[PDB]
Amino acid sequence: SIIRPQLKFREKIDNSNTPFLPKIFIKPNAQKPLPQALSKERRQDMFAHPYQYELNHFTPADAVLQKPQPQLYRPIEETPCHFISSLDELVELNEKLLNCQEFAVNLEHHSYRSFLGLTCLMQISTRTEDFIIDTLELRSDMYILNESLTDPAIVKVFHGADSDIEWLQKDFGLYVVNMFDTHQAARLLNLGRHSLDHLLKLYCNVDSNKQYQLADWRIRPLPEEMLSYARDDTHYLLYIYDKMRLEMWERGNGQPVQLQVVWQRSRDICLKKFIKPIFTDESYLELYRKQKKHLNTQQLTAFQLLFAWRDKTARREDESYGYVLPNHMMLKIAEELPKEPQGIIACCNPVPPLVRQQINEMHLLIQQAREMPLLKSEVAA
Ligand SMILES: [Mg+2]
Ligand SMILES: [Y+3]
Repeated sequence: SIIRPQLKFREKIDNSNTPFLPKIFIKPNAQKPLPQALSKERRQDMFAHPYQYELNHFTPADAVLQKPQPQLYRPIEETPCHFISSLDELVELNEKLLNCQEFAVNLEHHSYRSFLGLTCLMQISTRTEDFIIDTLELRSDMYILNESLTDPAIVKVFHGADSDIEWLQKDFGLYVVNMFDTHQAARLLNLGRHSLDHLLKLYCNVDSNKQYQLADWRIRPLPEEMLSYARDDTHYLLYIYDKMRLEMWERGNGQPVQLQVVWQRSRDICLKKFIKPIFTDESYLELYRKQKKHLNTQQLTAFQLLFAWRDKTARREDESYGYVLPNHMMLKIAEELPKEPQGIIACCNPVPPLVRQQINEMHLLIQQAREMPLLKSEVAA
């Protein structure tokens, strides 16, 4: 099996019901100083977006708003691939990046065995090279990339950056200033589809594999197939960035009007803030109470207790709700109200390890449920 990478982390991941406190402690490329409260030394708002001002007052430079001369992507077999997993190498990559006019970025994430989710890999492409950054190994040093990610002079290209922005801050306190989302461009041009696959075919006649879109990216070592899959998400992003700007340029008859909307739309995505998830048992009964609420006092109580048991276990063990106890099972167990512990198991096909490990604790809960008084209209009906 794969050993949880969280165990080798320097700082225990916090997924309590406390609001999210940005991890950034140093603010490169700043215009508005970082609140003293966030300084590494002490460890004017605080839960506010660290680059709120910089982004609000951000606009792309005229250099990028002019007629684009699309630079073809470098042949894949002629492009060097670098694996970065040490501060030294990360620090050197940031230097190269600080001399680029633009570069591409993408993140591989994992959520099945993690409560909040975990960024596992970060891919970056320049006009000449592809980089694969191991963000499990470099989790605590990733903040350094802020120097180039929040450098308004450099354009960061993403394809559909909504999640990446939230992951970048939630995991490494990283933020982005001056971004161009090709996904946003594709929408603004009203293209057939808006996915990266379409853009890769439409612009580079490249076929995209997807065997790994849902793979387990915590795996180490990462097999060549997965590295190839990972570099393909950024290897062609810069060219597409150019070709899409040419299109907006040719549709604007020669005006940077459609270009600026993309930069504007994209900067709004960079202003999105991460917010810890908050689930309630009320919601997990919408599709249920709206079809057949057979749930009596005893059953509803069992569901409440189980819902709570799952939330606490998931947070404590840093696992996703699905790993701990998927809904359909939690709901079935609440329906059957199994008298014996083995009866709870009979409802799990298969049986999730944490449900077997905590079977007695769960049993005592269902037992409480079975002791609840039934209303008159429930004993008879
Ligand atoms: Mg992506
Ligand atoms: Y409730």
